[PDB]
Amino acid sequence: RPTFYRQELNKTIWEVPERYQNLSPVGSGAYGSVCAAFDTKTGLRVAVKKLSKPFQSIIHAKRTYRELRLLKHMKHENVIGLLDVFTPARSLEEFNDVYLVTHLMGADLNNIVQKLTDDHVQFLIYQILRGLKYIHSADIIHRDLKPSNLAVNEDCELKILDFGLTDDEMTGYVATRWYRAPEIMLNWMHYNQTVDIWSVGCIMAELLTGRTLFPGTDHIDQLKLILRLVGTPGAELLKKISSESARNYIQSLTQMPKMNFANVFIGANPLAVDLLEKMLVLDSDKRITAAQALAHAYFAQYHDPDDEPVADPYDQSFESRDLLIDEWKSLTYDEVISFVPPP
Ligand SMILES: Fc1ccccc1Oc1ccc2c(-c3ccccc3Cl)[nH]nc2c1
Repeated sequence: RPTFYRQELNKTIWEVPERYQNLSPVGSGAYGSVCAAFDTKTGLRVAVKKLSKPFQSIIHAKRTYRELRLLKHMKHENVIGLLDVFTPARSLEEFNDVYLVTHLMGADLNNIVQKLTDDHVQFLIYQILRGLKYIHSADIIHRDLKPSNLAVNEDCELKILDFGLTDDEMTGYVATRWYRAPEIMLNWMHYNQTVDIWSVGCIMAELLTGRTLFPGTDHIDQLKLILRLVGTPGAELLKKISSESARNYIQSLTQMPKMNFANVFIGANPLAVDLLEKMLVLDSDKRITAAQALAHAYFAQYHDPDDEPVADPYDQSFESRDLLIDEWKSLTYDEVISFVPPP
């Protein structure tokens, strides 16, 4: 057990091992209770997240467990993983705080991008897909990929944040919804991991043009923006919309053909255009996968199939489990105590 020291920061008492020095709040509120710090043990600038009231309810205790499990599994250059996890508690009895440690990045993709060069788009999208291939290989879905949870350092090296984890914040003219695949935005069906490929398409388009692809003013306005670009669904896809209510609304819409992406993305690399066409497909069954996308000619200067690793299997059976607060807490505690730092 290291020696811990106390400090008041984000209106709360942070108790961290001595190795972590110069703690300073970052993005006040945006990422939660997060401090930047210097890790004297590794020489890395780190981000430390203190979990807010982790075992307050069953739902909170389970998502604390969920976040720790997810962060513990991810070991990839392009995915946020866990450098360290600690609690000041000496036993399960006094266990009530969880601190997570990962790399400190420079900024997010939002406050860095306006229309980029094709070479920068290539590199940035390649890294997203490299990390996504890894995530998807573990049968994990990100679900909420957007520029604000893609973090970049000064070398343009990229890591994905917030993978696998309210109605009001999805309402209106909001970036929280602009990158969502239509089938998840309107709950058409049980969705696959290519909801994340849709998001990549939206992100890639924005890097290339400097403009939000589908900046809808609400769910419906956004759907119309989407269907204008990609066309209205045919009979084949309509069958796959198990939501009879959602299916019925779609059929009320005036049919529209898919637009010419070369006339939408004027001046862009024809290989970029082709890839966008394969990512931004209405039917999720027919979207390109991350592994397929990495082999696309657009990424010829970066692609290396021996340097695009996959993940170990990820047991998420706990998701189907109904446990008590103290049971989720004990499982969380086991995971903290059993943590082994990377080499
Ligand atoms: F603090 C964290 C610990 C473990 C997992 C995730 C955590 O959340 C963040 C939140 C923001 C982070 C940043 C960051 C730092 C400055 C500007 C933007 C960003 Cl995304 N670098 N690393 C981060 C990690």
